[PDB]
Amino acid sequence: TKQITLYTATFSPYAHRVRIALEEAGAEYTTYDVDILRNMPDWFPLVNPLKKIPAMTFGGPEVPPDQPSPESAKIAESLAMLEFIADLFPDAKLLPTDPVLRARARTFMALYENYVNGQFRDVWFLGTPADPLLQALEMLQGALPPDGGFAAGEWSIADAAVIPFLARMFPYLEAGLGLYSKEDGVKMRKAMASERFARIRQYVRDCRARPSFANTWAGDAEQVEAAKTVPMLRVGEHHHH
Amino acid sequence: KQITLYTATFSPYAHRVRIALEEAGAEYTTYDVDILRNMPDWFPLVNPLKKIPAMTFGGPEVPPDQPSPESAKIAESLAMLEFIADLFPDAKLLPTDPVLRARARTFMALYENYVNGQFRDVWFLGTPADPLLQALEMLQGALPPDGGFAAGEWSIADAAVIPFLARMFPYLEAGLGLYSKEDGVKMRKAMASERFARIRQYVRDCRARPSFANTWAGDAEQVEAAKTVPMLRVGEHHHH
Ligand SMILES: [Ca+2]
Ligand SMILES: [Ru+3]
Repeated sequence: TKQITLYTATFSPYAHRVRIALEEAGAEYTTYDVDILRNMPDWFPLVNPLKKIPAMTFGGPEVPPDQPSPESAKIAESLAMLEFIADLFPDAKLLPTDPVLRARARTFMALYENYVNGQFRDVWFLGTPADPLLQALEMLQGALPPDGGFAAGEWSIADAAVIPFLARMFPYLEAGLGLYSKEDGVKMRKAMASERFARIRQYVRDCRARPSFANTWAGDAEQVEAAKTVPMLRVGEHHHH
Repeated sequence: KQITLYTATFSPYAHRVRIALEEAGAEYTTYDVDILRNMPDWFPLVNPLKKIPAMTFGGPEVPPDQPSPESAKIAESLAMLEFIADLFPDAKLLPTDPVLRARARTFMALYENYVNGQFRDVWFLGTPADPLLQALEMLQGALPPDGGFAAGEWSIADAAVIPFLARMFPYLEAGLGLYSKEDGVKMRKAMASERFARIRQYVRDCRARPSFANTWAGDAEQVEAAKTVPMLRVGEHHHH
């Protein structure tokens, strides 16, 4: 019955991970928006000294989110939060019970974190070449079960970890958001619509169809608008190679 | 079910998993792979990513250089750590309390997300050491200040991190890595200063456990194995 408060921002795929998991858990929780990139509140380092979103408080006396209590546990890092929610709500089966299937989930999260996430960041924020991102996405696609289903078969926190980024890619590309070149925008849009990426399109549709996604997504147009507020997405700048 | 870990002495990522297997009291086989200079043509059958460590689980007992298509192939060292914890619950490789478990997962993410890349920049590119020392101070601050491991009791979080911290000191003393002598001196002084007393206690506490002693070749031996790593460019240093 200990309280959960998630500090969030609409643009953030990392916060989105945790909202998805909390929905799948059936948890009671509070969200509180934080303008982390333009106007961080003076109290925010009390809930996350790293000064990043998401931040989570757990337990302690019930207080307004902008008056955080010293008594609540302060939990940082979205993948730690995903495992925490699985630990708190074992009856929700947010991970498999079989160790090998659980490892498929953990491996999928590590493949995304270690080989895809940095490519999304670099292509979008630095305009680095798109081909290494497409290669890493093909690798990640290859880890999915071939016939359908989610990363570990049944839905798990591995799918909460990955869908926020994949689901943003398609509308961001269509809206021309990102510092990559025109040439690489075309390349990416064609690749992601090609037979090469049919399996990951099915995966994105299957994850997006769940209520946990519908109830935590502002809508494509609204997410695009939130992304336009991000200082690092400098409108009118592109990098070419 | 059998466990085989494909390993290499120089590798801190493989080292993570050896430590956890020792703490679990698991029965397992290790098999060295010259992954950076002479990868066997069968190795992509155990890990298509072509990285160490690799792990097979179950299947028929076969020699490690003839892996079975029937064994489960597990990739990524942190996934292996959580796997071992799931396989050996009586070994208590994670806390049982959710908040203490989250401390362990957070500590692992802090290392992966903030510290490892700084070690890579400094050792492989010779970029300035100050951001690395800053990141190490942050990680140090996540430890319980008065003593203990990352989550209190020992856990896989400490398996995840000690291979990298333990290599830092003898690599610095050997001058191995692309950083300049000037930054080498600076790092050695900083890591001996009261600024970093807490992380020195942490390294001592982790190194003192049998799981470290039994998976460490010795400082001089580990330095010699690291000199075989192409990206450490033995004899080479970048300046300013
Ligand atoms: Ca496959
Ligand atoms: Ru390496």
